[PDB]
Amino acid sequence: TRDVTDDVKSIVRFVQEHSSSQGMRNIKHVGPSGRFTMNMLVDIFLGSKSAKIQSGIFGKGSAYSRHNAERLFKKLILDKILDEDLYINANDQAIAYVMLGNKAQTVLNGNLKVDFMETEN
Repeated sequence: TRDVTDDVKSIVRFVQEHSSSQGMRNIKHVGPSGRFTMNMLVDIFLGSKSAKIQSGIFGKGSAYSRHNAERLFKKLILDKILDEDLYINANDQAIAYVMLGNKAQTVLNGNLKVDFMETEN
């Protein structure tokens, strides 16, 4: 039903912004520790107040039910727009964190439109 292209474009723009300090000579890289879990991305999006970041896309998710906002990211991974790798921390825990998939650049070029099915329950 509902077309979510502009939202995904911004989610993608956003995820990539928090990957480096783009600009100054040393384009130094973030993560794995500074990368987001899907859940932290949901929280941020749904302008939660446990959100790690509270700028960029913080407001944007306010018309989505948590359940849906979830399903949207699940989709964005599936669709290879966003992807997720594992990180192992010092206490030997495996944490799945998000990053762009080979499809992210596509959506940023108007070339893919993203549509979403709003689910109840």
